[PDB]
Amino acid sequence: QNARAFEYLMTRFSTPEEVFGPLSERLTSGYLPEAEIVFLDEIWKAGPAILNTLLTAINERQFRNGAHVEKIPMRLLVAASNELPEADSSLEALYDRMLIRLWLDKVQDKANFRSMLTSQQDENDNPVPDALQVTDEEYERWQKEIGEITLPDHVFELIFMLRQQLDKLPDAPYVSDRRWKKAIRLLQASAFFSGRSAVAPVDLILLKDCLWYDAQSLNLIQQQIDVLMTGHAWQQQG
Amino acid sequence: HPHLLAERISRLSSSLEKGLYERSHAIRLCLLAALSGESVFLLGPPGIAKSLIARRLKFAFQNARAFEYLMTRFSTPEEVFGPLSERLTSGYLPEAEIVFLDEIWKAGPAILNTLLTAINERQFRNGAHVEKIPMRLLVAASNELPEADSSLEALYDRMLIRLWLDKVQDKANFRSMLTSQQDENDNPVPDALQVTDEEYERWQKEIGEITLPDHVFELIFMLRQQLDKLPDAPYVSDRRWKKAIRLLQASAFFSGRSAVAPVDLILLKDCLWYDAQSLNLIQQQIDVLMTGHAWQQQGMLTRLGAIVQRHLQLQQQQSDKTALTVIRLGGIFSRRQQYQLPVNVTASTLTLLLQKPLKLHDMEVVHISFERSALEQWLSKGGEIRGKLNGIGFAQKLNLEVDSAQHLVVRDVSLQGSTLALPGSLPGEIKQQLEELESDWRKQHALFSEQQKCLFIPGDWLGRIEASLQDVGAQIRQAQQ
Ligand SMILES: Nc1ncnc2c1ncn2[C@@H]1O[C@H](COP(=O)(O)OP(=O)(O)O)[C@@H](O)[C@H]1O
Repeated sequence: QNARAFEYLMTRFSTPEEVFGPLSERLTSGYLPEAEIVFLDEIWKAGPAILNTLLTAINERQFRNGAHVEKIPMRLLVAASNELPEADSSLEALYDRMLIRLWLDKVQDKANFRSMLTSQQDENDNPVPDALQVTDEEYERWQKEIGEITLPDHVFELIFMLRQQLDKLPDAPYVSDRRWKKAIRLLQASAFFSGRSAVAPVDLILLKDCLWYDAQSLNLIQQQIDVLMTGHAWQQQG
Repeated sequence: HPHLLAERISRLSSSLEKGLYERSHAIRLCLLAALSGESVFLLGPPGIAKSLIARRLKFAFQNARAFEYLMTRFSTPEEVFGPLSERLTSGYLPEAEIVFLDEIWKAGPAILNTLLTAINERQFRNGAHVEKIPMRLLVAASNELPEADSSLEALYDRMLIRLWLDKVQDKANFRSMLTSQQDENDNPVPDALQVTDEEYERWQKEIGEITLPDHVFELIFMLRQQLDKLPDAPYVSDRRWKKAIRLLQASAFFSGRSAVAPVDLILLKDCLWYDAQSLNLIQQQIDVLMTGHAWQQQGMLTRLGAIVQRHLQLQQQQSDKTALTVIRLGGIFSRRQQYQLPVNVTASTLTLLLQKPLKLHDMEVVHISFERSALEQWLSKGGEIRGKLNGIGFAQKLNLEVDSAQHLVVRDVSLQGSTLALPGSLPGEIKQQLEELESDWRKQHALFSEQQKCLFIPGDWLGRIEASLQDVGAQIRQAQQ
């Protein structure tokens, strides 16, 4: 009911004044410090000062607005690109902090391409009804009830086992401790909006887009989880 | 008054630990360096809680500011110390207290040049006049190591504490860590445990007033000469030895002490090494020093040997009263058997006395000491005996055989006879000198049983110190039996 958009393209010669609003103390009228859902395309080529300001707006939800600081009501942070960053660069600090790594691709099915090729639905209207939109009061209350989800003993036996399996495989990517803590908030939120009070074992499917980092480790993460979900989840291989 | 200071620090570090498991060695080391004006370095993979410790120690004070910046390959000094108009340093580093600099091994050339003047002088140039920086804690984290021939080594050699963090390994400490409800942006430190600005300026002057005992200097100078003789040991500059004293004097200040304690030398395990190769060498030399010359472990070993030498000297003169005799079992059996003293020696290493001394291994000997759990091997399997001499050295090969009268005749290079015997089952001269050395062990043990409550000491080091003190005490109680 109170969301704003911000579609910006990061270039090799971009300046922080053209992103967070130019100063006069900074004219942040509809940009990022007061926005909710911002879009950043081609993030792997911005300036050095642009990436440094984005790290403080994630762990603290604040911004250095000259003298006094202020909070940022950022609810969703999305970023898209095409290529991959270097192996020894400063751009890996933001990639290791992002949770979900969606892997989109072009369409392949023929039945779903007929209506998609000739679609009359507008992409700038409001297809969401006014009765299905949440208010600002319900958002602040839901941020606290997610952490109250209990962790069953059977769920912990699969998280610790998957961590030890990737450590023994040399070709498996390294997963930091921050990724394991942030992934629980995603699984607990999935069972919260599904009519459950505890962490469901089926929620481990979403971990296929939170462990890999390149195209080489994409076929390894989706393979170990497929065996885990069809082996030790509901005691398949057991 | 000094005794109540150690209790206030123990309650301050307890609230800082809430939220970060298996990180007690990293928070306690940053708290002591912040109250003494020292730096700290962290190394490890990105994602092992390296930036939160810089934002957590600021809540333990009353006027602290945070500064989390990431140094890049194209970073400029104007974006770190504030742009100029004379420089707008509103909330950056010249007026901050605890700053955080991640990936410091890739900044610009002018960035590192300004960080060197803000450490030795605590100042920063600003066009014309200069000003002081109220910096209290300097932390820097990264991932890899710099080059061997580069300009980045000027800052690494100046940092004192080199923390070695790593990912979690324990399973019990990972359950509550995986699902933690503690916020990382609140104020878990109470208002009563936060020091003021007046108490900080007063503590910085009382650290230098800590006296240096004469026994403590014997351990620092010995460690410096030991690392110089080892080619694989890392080089330690003279600046590191001077800056390490401020860390040890600050540990005893917040622990209820007025002098430098020998137990404070444990913190030197993270202030000498520089890479992963020298990490296992520094922790090995200190472990031997703390269990050898700290509380006079080996110092009493060279003194107890002189008492045993004087005691065995008066016992070998009257060894003609009772000698050694091995049985000659036969009846219905082949070769006879050979053994040693029974319950008369209740130890794994028994001693033997000889009458006529000989020259074995181009040296004189007054008593032959064998192993109780190893002498039966040669006496049953046969071959060549392996025993030490004078209670020292390795198991040398001697020329021992069986005599017609069952006597351990130790032969040499001249085919000379030497019948071994046993000491008698305590003179007044030996007992008087033994009580003087035994009383010294109780004085050294009483010091460890009073200062072990230091919060800035890891728990795994107390197991090796207690095992080293009981080993010396178990040997001094053998001669008095
Ligand atoms: N070993 C750990 N134990 C507990 N919490 C951790 C650990 N590692 C990371 N975290 C949590 O992850 C969050 C972000 O950590 P971060 O600053 O990214 O670490 P780093 O600076 O090492 O990358 C912190 O709030 C911290 O609570």
